[PDB]
Amino acid sequence: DADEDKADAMFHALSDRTRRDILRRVLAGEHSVSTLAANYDMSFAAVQKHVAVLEKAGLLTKRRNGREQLASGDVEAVRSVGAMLSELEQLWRGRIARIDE
Repeated sequence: DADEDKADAMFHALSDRTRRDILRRVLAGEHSVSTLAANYDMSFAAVQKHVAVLEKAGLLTKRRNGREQLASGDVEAVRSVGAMLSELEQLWRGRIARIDE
């Protein structure tokens, strides 16, 4: 709601190198657990934990069973956080500033 702490469930979930990769690639078409395990050389079960915590953080959720999928509505942040990192991004970037060598 507005006292919520799922906001950090997201940013902690995102705070393992591979939970990401997993996400970036389910975002990008894979629904296989086996393919993603085999493209990181890890046990099925291992990624079905990473996936698991990415599910319970509301980033992902199995609807009609067994290949999955992403979740429901409260969220954002995402919100802010989008514009948060776009401020970081844009200003970051704009200090491109170089004058004369």
